[PDB]
Amino acid sequence: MASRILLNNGAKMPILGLGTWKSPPGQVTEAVKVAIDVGYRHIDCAHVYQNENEVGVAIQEKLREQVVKREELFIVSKLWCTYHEKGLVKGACQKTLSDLKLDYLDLYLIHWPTGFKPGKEFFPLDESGNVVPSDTNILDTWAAMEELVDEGLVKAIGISNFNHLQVEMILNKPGLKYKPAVNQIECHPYLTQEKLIQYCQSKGIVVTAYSPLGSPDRPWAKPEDPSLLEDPRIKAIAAKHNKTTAQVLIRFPMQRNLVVIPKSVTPERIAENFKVFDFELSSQDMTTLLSYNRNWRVCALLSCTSHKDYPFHEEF
Ligand SMILES: NC(=O)c1ccc[n+]([C@@H]2O[C@H](COP(=O)([O-])OP(=O)(O)OC[C@H]3O[C@@H](n4cnc5c(N)ncnc54)[C@H](OP(=O)(O)O)[C@@H]3O)[C@@H](O)[C@H]2O)c1
Repeated sequence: MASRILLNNGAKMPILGLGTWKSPPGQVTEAVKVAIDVGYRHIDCAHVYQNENEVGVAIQEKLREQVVKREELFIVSKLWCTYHEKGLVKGACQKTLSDLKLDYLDLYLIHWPTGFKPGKEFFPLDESGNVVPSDTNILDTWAAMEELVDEGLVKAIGISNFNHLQVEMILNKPGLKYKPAVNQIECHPYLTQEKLIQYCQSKGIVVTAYSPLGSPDRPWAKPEDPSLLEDPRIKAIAAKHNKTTAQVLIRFPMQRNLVVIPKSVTPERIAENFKVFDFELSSQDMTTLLSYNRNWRVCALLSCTSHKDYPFHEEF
């Protein structure tokens, strides 16, 4: 297992990164500092997480401390849905760059294919629960993303939560200048994503797996929901290999040629989670973990199920 995967922009991306959704602003600076100290070189961020300033304090201190050089870090952020119009993309990117203390991103993703009405609220509502859409489509927002590459603000651009028809729409765009480098999607043993992974990889698009541990701290968790970290079949595979359940859940996507971005703010788990380059799951283990698919999603964007570009009606 090599540490980096080659992207279609010619750059290499670390296959293990640190997630930051739900990392409290008063804890995420130390989380990122610890992560860089123990070997992480990839941080996954987003404006909608409301903690980029604090992530940036950590990055900037480790660069100032010469723990790491900027060229060795791979920092990812995401354009939120209320910024899909052409005239707002650059300012959104630049706000994220300012917050993160950076003069470029390694990768900037369209966070969801659904555009929302611009304004202060991240989920604008009409009077009844519905999300108020934007009329700007995925292809004009993609052109605005391409402009960021050509202005030097981002090294690579990509997409997140796009279904295969939507990836295809991008790939078929008239006048396409840059293909997406990455599609970041939910992926774990309960949502194994064979069809969409197969499609993206066949096109040279790298897939990043989010919520690899099943997001036990997701806000809408219900007790009845399945739980990867407590699944006795996964605990048995981990015991066989003398690893933790989380380590198995992180190694699983790595062996599918995916990038994976487990989140923690706990120093011991941050270090734990990185110690996954030292064992291998068998093919039998991999097929066994794949067999647990339940099409179960952490992130179903439930307020947006009537949006024209809602991604999860489609089989994949
Ligand atoms: N593109 C998108 O739309 C999107 C959507 C969702 C997620 N993401 C990205 O993917 C990242 C990861 O997904 P996620 O945050 O949903 O969840 P996750 O990484 O599946 O799980 C995070 C949860 O697992 C706990 N945890 C971490 N390591 C552990 C270990 N070794 N043992 C036991 N528990 C452990 C964390 O607790 P502590 O933090 O308290 O240690 C936290 O409660 C996000 O943070 C974000 O960067 C992107």
